[PDB]
Order: sequence, then structure tokens, then C-alpha cells
Amino acid sequence: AFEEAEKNAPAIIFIDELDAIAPKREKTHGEVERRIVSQLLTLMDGLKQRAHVIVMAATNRPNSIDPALRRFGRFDREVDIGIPDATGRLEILQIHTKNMKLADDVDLEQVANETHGHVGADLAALCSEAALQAIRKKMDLIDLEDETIDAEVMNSLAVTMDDFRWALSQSNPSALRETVVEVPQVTWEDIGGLEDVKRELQELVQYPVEHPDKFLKFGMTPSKGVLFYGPPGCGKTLLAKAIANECQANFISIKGPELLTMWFGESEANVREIFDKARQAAPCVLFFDQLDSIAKARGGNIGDGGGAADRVINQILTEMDGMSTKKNVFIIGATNRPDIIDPAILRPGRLDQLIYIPLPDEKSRVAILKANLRKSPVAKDVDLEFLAKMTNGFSGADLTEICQRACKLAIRESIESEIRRERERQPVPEIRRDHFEEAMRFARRSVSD
Amino acid sequence: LSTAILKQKNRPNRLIVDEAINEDNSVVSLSQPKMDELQLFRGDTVLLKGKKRREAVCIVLSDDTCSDEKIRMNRVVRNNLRVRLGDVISIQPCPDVKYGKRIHVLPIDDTVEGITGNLFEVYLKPYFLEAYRPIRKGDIFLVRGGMRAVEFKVVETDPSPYCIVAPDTVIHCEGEPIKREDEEESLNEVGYDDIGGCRKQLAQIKEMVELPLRHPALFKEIGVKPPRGILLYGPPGTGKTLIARAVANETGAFFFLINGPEIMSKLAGESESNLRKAFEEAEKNAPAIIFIDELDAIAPKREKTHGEVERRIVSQLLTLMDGLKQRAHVIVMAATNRPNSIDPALRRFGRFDREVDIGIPDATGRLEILQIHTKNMKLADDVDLEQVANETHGHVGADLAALCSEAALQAIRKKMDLIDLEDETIDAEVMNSLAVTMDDFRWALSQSNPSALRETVVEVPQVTWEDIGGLEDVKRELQELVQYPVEHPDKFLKFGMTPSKGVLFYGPPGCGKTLLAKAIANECQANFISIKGPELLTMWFGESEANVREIFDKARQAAPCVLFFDQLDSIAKARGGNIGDGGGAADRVINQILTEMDGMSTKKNVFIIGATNRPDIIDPAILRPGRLDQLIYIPLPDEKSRVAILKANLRKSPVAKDVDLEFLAKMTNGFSGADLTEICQRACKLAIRESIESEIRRERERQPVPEIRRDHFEEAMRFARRSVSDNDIRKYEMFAQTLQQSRGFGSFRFPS
Amino acid sequence: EIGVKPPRGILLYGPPGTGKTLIARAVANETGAFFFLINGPEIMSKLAGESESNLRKAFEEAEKNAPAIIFIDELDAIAPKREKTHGEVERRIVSQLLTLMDGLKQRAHVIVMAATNRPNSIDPALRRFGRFDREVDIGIPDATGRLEILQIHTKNMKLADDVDLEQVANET
Ligand SMILES: Nc1ncnc2c1ncn2[C@@H]1O[C@H](COP(=O)(O)OP(=O)(O)OP(=O)(O)O)[C@@H](O)[C@H]1O
Ligand SMILES: Nc1ncnc2c1ncn2[C@@H]1O[C@H](COP(=O)(O)OP(=O)(O)OP(=O)(O)O)[C@@H](O)[C@H]1O
Ligand SMILES: Nc1ncnc2c1ncn2[C@@H]1O[C@H](COP(=O)(O)OP(=O)(O)OP(=O)(O)O)[C@@H](O)[C@H]1O
Ligand SMILES: Nc1ncnc2c1ncn2[C@@H]1O[C@H](COP(=O)(O)OP(=O)(O)OP(=O)(O)O)[C@@H](O)[C@H]1O
Ligand SMILES: [Mg+2]
Ligand SMILES: [Mg+2]
Ligand SMILES: [Mg+2]
Ligand SMILES: [Mg+2]
Repeated sequence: AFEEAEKNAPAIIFIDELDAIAPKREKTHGEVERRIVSQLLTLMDGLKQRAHVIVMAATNRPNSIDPALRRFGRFDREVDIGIPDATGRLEILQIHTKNMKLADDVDLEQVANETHGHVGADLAALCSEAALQAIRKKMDLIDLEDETIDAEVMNSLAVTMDDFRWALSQSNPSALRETVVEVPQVTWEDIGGLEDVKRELQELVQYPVEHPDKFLKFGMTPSKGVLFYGPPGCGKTLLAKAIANECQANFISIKGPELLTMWFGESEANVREIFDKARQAAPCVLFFDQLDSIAKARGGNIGDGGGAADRVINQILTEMDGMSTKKNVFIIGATNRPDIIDPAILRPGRLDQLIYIPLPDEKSRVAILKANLRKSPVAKDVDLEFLAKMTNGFSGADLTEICQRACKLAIRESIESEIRRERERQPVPEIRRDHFEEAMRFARRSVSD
Repeated sequence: LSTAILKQKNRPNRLIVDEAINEDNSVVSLSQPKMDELQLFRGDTVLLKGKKRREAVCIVLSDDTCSDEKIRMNRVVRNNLRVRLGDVISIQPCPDVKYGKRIHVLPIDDTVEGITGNLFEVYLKPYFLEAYRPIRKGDIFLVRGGMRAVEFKVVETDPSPYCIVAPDTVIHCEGEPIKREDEEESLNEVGYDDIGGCRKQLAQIKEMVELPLRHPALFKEIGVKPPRGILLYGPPGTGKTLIARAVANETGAFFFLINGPEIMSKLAGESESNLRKAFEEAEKNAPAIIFIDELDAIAPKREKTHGEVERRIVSQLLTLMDGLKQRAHVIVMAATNRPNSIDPALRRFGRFDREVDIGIPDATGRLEILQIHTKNMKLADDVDLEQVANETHGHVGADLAALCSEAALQAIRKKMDLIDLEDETIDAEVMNSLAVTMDDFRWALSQSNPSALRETVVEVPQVTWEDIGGLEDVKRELQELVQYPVEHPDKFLKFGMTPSKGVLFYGPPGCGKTLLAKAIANECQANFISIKGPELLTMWFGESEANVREIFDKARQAAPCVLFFDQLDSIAKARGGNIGDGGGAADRVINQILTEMDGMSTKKNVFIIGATNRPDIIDPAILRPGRLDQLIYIPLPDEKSRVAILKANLRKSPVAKDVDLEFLAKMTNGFSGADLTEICQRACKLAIRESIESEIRRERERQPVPEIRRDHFEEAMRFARRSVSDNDIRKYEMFAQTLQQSRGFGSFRFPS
Repeated sequence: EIGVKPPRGILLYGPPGTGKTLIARAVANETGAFFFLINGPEIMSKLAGESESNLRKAFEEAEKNAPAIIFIDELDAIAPKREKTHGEVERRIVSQLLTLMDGLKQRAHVIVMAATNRPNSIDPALRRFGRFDREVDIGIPDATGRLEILQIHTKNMKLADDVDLEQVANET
């Protein structure tokens, strides 16, 4: 290959999947592959004396390339083809959609603004999905079993803005495809109270991406860490769900102990790759549920057991320091046992902001009771103010289970009435005060003082 | 929209296939109004559409009996078209129909057995003499005569594929007979109809594969490239390979099959060569479909893989699917059980852009699967498939097939008295009498169990709700808990509230918690997974949480499922109090459970039940509503409950009438249920001892106790003791009192 | 006539010594079907792609002669869980077995029998209906069962009159 490159000059050599042919020599366990890596190094050295031949390589994994290949004189210039920003996404959309039969109503700038982490292949996926939806709209008139299509239907073919809206609802970045979970539909008015915390979260998620200019003007680097700590059942995971559904920033939701693996070094590799795929999709929100599972007080693991927990937390602190300020990755940690958390992760620069989710107050309890019953037919005689008054120490989960007990009693009564009517053959339009009274009789406080 | 591709839209041409009273193999009869709509004259040649890329040509006729929406057809044409009665087929005139220059026909191997006369002379020569019968390749027509009627199949038609039989046309029976097994296999080819459930998934598959080949003009007009890659992922037995067979059987494109490990070869660089040859062969035939079965075998993560050959194969696949040279009209499909094991680079838009999730069917889905499976089987009138669909809770479709096979096997078993293994043949009367009945399906349902739960299955001592005494409110509450979200979901939707899905039983030892669990496991209509507390824990790092996650995943797959933790305080304890425990492995397990019961993932229909002797040490976060919503206290029985317990233990045992259970219940105060059972068992033992001594005395004399009496109970009572002391009672009552005082009021009344 | 395909998979599990291989031998000698024996570890080889080839040739030879019975003794050695195993050759041999038992091309008349001491080590996909139709449990014999075993064993040997196999069955 290098000979044929030399014979015909000037020439370009393209090596696709470089990490496939050139892994680390010390990692490789095969003689032939080590010989091949050495051959590549020698051929770069020979290329140095070559006049008109330039080699270009592409790799998904920059790290897997042998560090000697990254040394000066061999692949001297490295170009990082990062994810596009909003203007770049608009340019890609305009280039792709030159041949397509776009309608007049569609404007590409909105579509560019909507997408966050798409890398240019996801945009093509979005365009194809929208075209497929447009074709689906015409499949009532024309059937698949049919052999020919009328020319009028063919002229009817066009992509509207409804199609791009459908595709944007369906779309998802390829990197996040590995780690996606079905999150229940939760909106900001579903959460009762905590208005200050809602506004703070909206600010901290929206300001650095929307207006970095103010932060650079005042010389303040924005805080990229939040810690949620409070009693059980107060709404940390609920706020995470709301941020996932509503906010326009990618969400990576992870349980705590899911990173850990018995093999040596796998847990650190998982931490590195999760932070990596968080960077690739910025602006992204990385939510650590049950943070005390991973970050515990150092030295206990070394004292008893393998001790890999200490190396995991060291790796997490390293990756937290590594990410740049300009990059939009916001890290949220939720915990209901804040005391066992390693103080190193609370040190300034990492999880700077600490938000305490308090046990709800009277107005908070009123808001919670209103929010829970918004979708349920409830009699006007039901007084939520009295329920908030009586439940002084109840948390949000307790109020929810009170309402669920009322609903279950209503269901039971309806089933009894239905069985009575069926038996005589061979009621409850809404939850009343009786159901709430019985549910309150079954109520109990989840969190002690 | 999504299901629009599946709908037939009631096009006028499609007509209901109907039995033809007098039509022959090569003619069809239609109503006069339909022909007037179709402008089809009598005796005209038409082309008939069929399933699985099957077509045949027949002479249209006029029939008065035939309906407007129906077409009267012979069994021969249905066999040619692979269409059952009632299927809709389009009828169109054959264009440029020509007389057959020469036709070659081959009879079936089974029929030619026992035919002394020549097949051509006895059958072919008179039938094809002035027949003027249009035929097509692959058509099998039955010919009468001889000792057995011989089916004849025209393998070759000149001109292909449409021709007219003429007397001057040459007919010959030369050649190997057509194998009966081959014809049966051609009959049993699955299509899109054999797939049950997952209508949206089937629609998406058809949009990916069927639509571009049928109508490339649509995509060219809209100017986009249709998706080229499909990944089918789901738990085993849901039907990914069945969809692959359906696509292979009824598509016009070239189908090339790659099985995962089959690529590997001993020589260096031979696996990459195998992949390249496969893709090159697909590209040679232009519109092609490549199905890579068991993709996770040959596409692991490149970071995780330690072998150079495997990583080189993955990179070869990546460059084949996307590179400098793009595929020219080649569709690539893959089916994997473990979608996450695939390398992330393959899951990009270029290569595997559409991932179609074949999931566990719901009740209507498995009813549809059952109808598809049993349309071929012989069934009686008493069999009701709605019941069988409602009972089978977590079955995926392979399990429903297992249920059908078990019912058929039982039906055959019922006739072992008549049938003989030694005899070489069986009577035809028995064959007529043999049919699957509802009792066979009931027995199969008794045996049946989901394949996912085969590993976590345990024999249960077969308790029933009547064996438990007392605890009536707890019984009714558990029955409501399991039954309401399953049998009455529309009520919850109307009230717009999700059910509570957690219960904790705590109380003194021997009071009836594991007994309630056994009753639920035996009776209720929900799958049961039973977990001993410390069974999940493992010495390896990170493995314990893996076991917890796997068990919760199994519970989610087989929903509605009940998950029972026999000793919850072993696995869920207050965090941070363990000096050793590895590297806080117990705390990590507790965190994993906390995340699984209530986390980001949407709630499914899984009920967690836990039992504990010491509810104080259990982590406070576990007891929060949303995880173990309802705490139920199983107290020491009072007098009425003690009467009920004594009656429930003694219902099978023959006891004398003079025994007064009310007096026993009155005297025994503070006795747990286990204590009363021990009293009954001791009385039984004393009776057995008395019987043994009487028998020994009788045997000695040669060379009693029909029922348990009051003296045995008196001895058993003098041996009796109280198992649970007053300190234990006090501490349980203290936990209950803490909860009651936390309530803030025994009674709550709204103001007037 | 009944309209279903007969079951084509069997798994025999039980503690060591119960008689799984004895049942395999009895079925092999008593049936008019081509019997092929596969031992678990006998399949695997150092070279890449040779163990899968051994499985393919075994199933191909079974396909050529019909009806056939394949007995994979110590299946737990050849088919561990793909989640747990780290080595690639084990995962690929499990996948090859899966695709051979039930794939796009289905075995028409091959019946696969397998004996394993520990059934839970088997890959959960193999325990599915299509692959291993049902699992037969060869358990510890009862008193009457062990008396029958004693009578079968002792018919060949010479036995004096005083021997009482009833009591010998009672004591064990
Ligand atoms: N402020 C609130 N408004 C509405 N619902 C609430 C509120 N607080 C709690 N809930 C209800 O309780 C649950 C929220 O619990 P969540 O998962 O947010 O708690 P958490 O703070 O993460 O606690 P844990 O320590 O138990 O994990 C939901 O079922 C929700 O309906
Ligand atoms: N939707 C369905 N309708 C009818 N039968 C079905 C359906 N899905 C599966 N089956 C039955 O299950 C078997 C096909 O299962 P299949 O081979 O497709 O599973 P799979 O998803 O490939 O599993 P594995 O993970 O083991 O590869 C056949 O017996 C078929 O009758
Ligand atoms: N209410 C009851 N009715 C009938 N039998 C009962 C009752 N309560 C206990 N028993 C008897 O108790 C025995 C089993 O006790 P069980 O398994 O219910 O105890 P447990 O509460 O789970 O205790 P442990 O603390 O030991 O786990 C059986 O013999 C059963 O008959
Ligand atoms: N049911 C039985 N009836 C008669 N003899 C038996 C029976 N079970 C076992 N044996 C005797 O015990 C011997 C050992 O049994 P066998 O080789 O079948 O064990 P196994 O269960 O297959 O063991 P492994 O764990 O090694 O696979 C047999 O050769 C036979 O002599
Ligand atoms: Mg939470
Ligand atoms: Mg499969
Ligand atoms: Mg118990
Ligand atoms: Mg053996």
C-alpha cells in the first residue's frame, strides 16, 4: 500500500478504523499484531522522507491508539471533530434538505434549536423518520398491496412541520441510546411547593447554555454540581424526573451500584465511559441516584474487602476535575444519608451547590394535595386545608398514599355495588369525605423526628 | 398511521375465498354483479394473488350462489395459493396469456405408491386432453382415478410462468417424484399472519422491508434513503427468529442468513473474509436482506473484548455497514437477546438505525397468539381461548406453544387404553375420536410455567385460604391488592391513580406471615418469586447488586408478579452500621433495592411483599410509602382467632366430638398459632403411640384408636408452652404504638 | 393427526448417581434411531472456530440420518450462562448451540437429550421451550424404588436363600 502511494504522487493514504490495525503494543498478546504496529511506526518514519504522500487516519477511540503513534513526527497534527453547535446543526439541516420536498411552513432554525446532542447522523435519522411519517399520512389513499400509485398522491408528497415535530418527539442521540430509561411523564406543576428549588434548577440548567457571555463578562465560572439531601419521600427523584421530561438538556439517569464489576479495572472503565458519553452529548445532566452507594467515607473499603470502592471514587473525582468549564455537563446527586458521603466530593469545585429538600410545610402540603388530585374527580365538599392542618409531619409520599388509599376505598365500593347489581340481575362518581377519613385513619408518618 | 400499512382498507378487488361446489381444479366462479364491476367476461383467464408469493391462474366462471364479496374456489387452488377459507385475495386478468408449448409435471411420491398403471396414461393423458386449463409453476392439482388419486405438480411451464394446456402440448411424467415431506414443508411456511401480538412492531418491520421494495418511487419522490438496518431485541421466546422466517418466506428480495458463531474460522483473517464474502454476495443480487442471528455473539464491545480476532471482526462489520463505499440497496437485520452487549458504534444511524423491541405480549396479544396456534390444531366445542389467554400471565409465545403441545400430549395420553405401542398401526375410529378438549387445556395450565421463571421456581406446600385461621381483614386486603390492578385497571384509570404495590408483614414469630405468603403463592392470579434473604449475596465485588437487579428484572418480565422476601431484615438493614461487610457490600445492596423499588424507571405491575421478625432494624428508606406502602402487623391471635386456628388445623384430622375447642382456645392465652399447631401435633403423636402399643399387644396375643380423644389433648396440653414472651410482645406493641402516635389521631373527622 | 409437533428436547437433572447416563444408554439401545454421543468437554479445542465446527458437524451428522437422538452428557460444562462467562469461546459455543437447536432452519426429526447435575448453570435461553422442551427430574429412589433397583442388580449374581432384599432396602 505504501509503495503504491509512493509510485503515484502526490497521494493520500486513508486508514479507516486505525485502532483496529494499531492497538497498544503492551496490551497486544499476538506476535503478528505487534509486528504490524511496529511496521506502521516504521512506515511513518519512512513517510517522513517521502515528499508528496500524506497519511490521514480516522478512529472512534483516540485513546486506544498506541501512544507512540501519537508522538511527534508520526501523526503530528490531530483534529478533534467535535459535536456541532446550534449553527452547525442548522447548516447540516440545510445541506441535507436541499433535495427533499420541504413545504413552505417548515423553518430549519427551530429544528436546529430543538436538538441538543445530535452529531449529524442523528439529524439524518430525523429527516428520514419525518419523510417516513409523511409517507404514512398518504397510506390511507394508497395501499402497499397496490402495484401502482396515482400521480396526484405523488404530487401530494411533501414534508410539513408536523412531520419534523413527530420526528423530534421520536428522536434521540445515538450516544444516549446505550443508556435510556422510560421516565414517567412528570411536569413542574405536578410537584407541589419547592418553588424556590424549581426556579434555582431552571436557572442553573438554562443560564450557562443560554447566556455564557454574562458569566465570562463577570469572570465567574458557573457551578456544575448540585447535591440533593433530605428526608425520604420529599421529592429529589421527582425533581430529577421533572428535569428529564421538561428541561431541554440531555439526561443520563443511573443507579448507584450499577457501575461496579468484579473484574479488575472494569468499574473505573465504566465510570470513564459514562462521563465520556456525558461529554459527547453536552448540554447533558448526569444524575446520580443514591449517591451514598458510590461515594462513601474513604479507607473503609481498603480496611475490609477488595478496596475497589476507593479507586472508583478516586476515578470519579478525577473525571469531575477533568471536564472543562466551557463544556455543559451538570452533575446532580441525590441522597437521603448525606452524612456518609465522602467530603472530597463536596469540596469546592465539585458538587458546589447543596440544596436541602425540606419536609413540606402547610402551604407545601396544600400544593401537594392539589397536585395529586388534579386528574381525579373529587367532591367539592372535600377540604384540603384541613388535611394539610392535621398532617403536621407528613412527607409528600405519605400524602400521596393517603390519596391512594382513598382511591382504593372508592374502587372497592364501586366493585361491591357492581356485584350487588349483577347478583340481583341474575354509584361513586367521585371520592367522598368518607374515603379520605378512612384513609387518614390508616395514615402514619414515614419520617421520625 | 403506524398501523396503516397493516390495514387492507377494504379494496374492492380482494374477495372472500369460498368453497366451490362444482368448480374443477383450474376454474373459479364469481357472482354476476362482481364481474359487472370487474368487467370480467365468462371463460376469461385471470391471475389470482396469494400468500407467501404464491400465484395461480384459473378460468373465471359465473355462479349464482357465489356472493358479491366472495369467490368460490376448489381446494386445489387454495393449496396452490396457500390460502385458507375466508382469506381475501385480489383477482386480475392475466395479461398476454399464451398457450403452453410444453409442460412438465411430476407426481407426488406417496400417491405413485401402489399405482400399477402408468401415471401419464391413467391420469395425465385423459385429464390434459382438450382440458384448456391454465396452470402456473408450483401448482398441485388432484387427479381422480385408480386405486388412489394421484396429485400432479407442474414443475416447469413453457412459456414461464403462464401457459395453457393444449392437446398438442407435450405431457410427460418423467423425473423423480415430488416428495410428500417437501410439499408439506412448502405448505407450512410462516407469513406475516403467523406472527401474533406486536402489531406495531410488525408494521414497522413491514415499513422497513416491504415498502421500499414495493414502491421505491415514493422514496425517490420524497428524496430520502429508507432505513437499511433493523435490530430486533427482546427476551427469549418472543418471536424475533419467527419474524425473520416470515420475512425470508414472503419477500421478493434475496435473503442471506448469517448465524453468529458460524463466521469464525481457524485461519487468520478468514472470519473477516467470510463476512466480506457474505456482503459481496448480497450486493451481487442487488435488493437483498441479510439476517445476522445471534448478533451479540460476533459484535461485542471493542473496549471489553480482549481478543484481537474478535475486535478485528467487529471493526470489519463496522466498515462493511458504513464506509467509503456505501451499501447498494441491501437491508441488514439482526436479532439479539442482549442489546446492550452490542458495540455502540453499530447502534448508530448509519448501521443499525431502527431498533424494534419485541416485547412480552399483553392478554389480548397472547389470545391472538393462541388463535394463530390453534387454528391448525383439532379443537372441541368446549375449548374457550379467552380463559386460557387470561390465565397465562407472563407467557411470551414460546410458552404458549409449550402449553398447546402439553394439552395435545395429554389428549393423546387419554387414549392409551385403546392405542398400543406394540401394534404397528392405530384404528381410524380412535383418530376421529381424538381431539383436544378443555380439560386437556386445564391440565396444561396446571403444569404450565413461564420459561423466564424456570430458575426461580420452588415447590410450595399447597396452602389454601381456608387453612389460615383468623386474619380475615388481612386476607381480604391481600386479595384486593393482587386482584384490583389486574382485573380492574379501568377503574384506576377513571380515578386516575396508580395502585400501591408494597406490603410488609411484621409480628411475633409463628403468627402467620409465611403462611399468608404460601396462600398467595398457591391461589392468587399472579406469578410468584420467593427469595430467602441472604440468598442474593455473593463474595465477588459488585455481584450482589447484579443478583438483585437480575431478580427485579425477572419480576418485571413476568408481570403481574409477586416478589416475596422471607426475611427482609437480613438484606435491608440500616445503612452505615457495618464495620466489615466487605467494602460496604450490604449498604450497596440496600441502595440497589432502594433504587429498584422506587427510582427513575416507570412503575410496572410488580408487588413486593416482605416479612420480618424485627422491623426496627430495617432501613427507614425501605419503609417509605412507594416502597412497601402498607405495613401490616400480624399480632398474636385472640380468642376467636384461636378457635379458628384450632378448627383449621383439625379439619382433616378425625377428632372426637367430646373435644371442646372453645375451652382450649380460652385456656391458651398468648399462644401463637405455631403453639396451637404443636398442641394438635402432640395429641396426634400420643394417639399414634397408643395405636402402636395396641397393635403390639394384639401381635403378642396372637403368637383401637379410631379418632383422637380428650385424654390425648390433656397430655398434649400439659406438655404445652408459650413460645413468645411478654418482652417480645411489648417491643412489637412499641413499634405499633410509635406508628399510631405518628398518625396523630386515632380518628379523623372533617368539619361540618 | 392431532396437529402439533412432538416434543424434541429433554433435560435430565438430578444428584450424581441417580441413573441419568443409564437412562441414556437404555434409550440408545432400545430405540431404532441413530444415536450420537457428545461429551461436554470433548467438543472444545484451542483453535478459534473449531469447537463450533465440532458442534456443527455433530448436528449435521444427526440431520443426515433420521430419526436421530443426540445426547450431550455434562451439558453444564459446555453451556454456561453468557452473562457470567468472560471468555469469548464459551459464549460463542453457547450461541452456536442455541442456533443449532432452534434457528431459522429447524431440525425436522432430531431429538436432543442432555444430562446435567446442576440445571441452573444452563443458559436461560436453552431452557426455553424450543430448545429443551421439558426437564425430567431423576430423583433419589424411595424405599420401594431402591428395592426394585436391588432386585434388578441382584438377578445376575448368585444369591443364597437367606438373603432378604426387603430388609436390605429398608436399611439403606
Ligand atoms: N412535593 C411533592 N409533590 C408531589 N408529589 C410528591 C411530592 N413529594 C413526594 N411526592 C410523591 O412521593 C413520591 C416522590 O418520592 P421521591 O422518589 O421523589 O423521593 P426521594 O426524595 O428520592 O426519596 P427516597 O430517599 O425515598 O429515594 C412520588 O410518588 C410522588 O408522587
Ligand atoms: N408472535 C408469535 N406468534 C406465534 N408463535 C410465536 C410468536 N412468537 C414466538 N412464537 C413461537 O415461538 C417459537 C419461535 O421463537 P423464536 O425462535 O422466534 O425466539 P427468539 O426470540 O429467537 O428466541 P431466542 O432468544 O432463544 O433466540 C415458535 O415455536 C413459534 O411458534
Ligand atoms: N393463623 C394461623 N392459622 C393457621 N395456622 C397458623 C396460623 N398462624 C400460624 N400457623 C401455623 O404456624 C406454622 C407456620 O408459621 P408461619 O410460617 O406463619 O410463621 P412466621 O410468622 O413466618 O414466623 P417466623 O418468624 O418463624 O418466620 C404452621 O404450622 C401454621 O399452621
Ligand atoms: N435406577 C437405577 N437402576 C439400576 N441401576 C442403577 C440405577 N441408577 C443407577 N444405577 C447404577 O449406577 C450406575 C451409575 O449410574 P450413572 O452412570 O447413570 O450415573 P449418573 O447419574 O449419570 O452420574 P453422573 O453424575 O456421573 O452423570 C449405573 O451404571 C448402574 O449400574
Ligand atoms: Mg430517590
Ligand atoms: Mg432466535
Ligand atoms: Mg417465616
Ligand atoms: Mg453421566
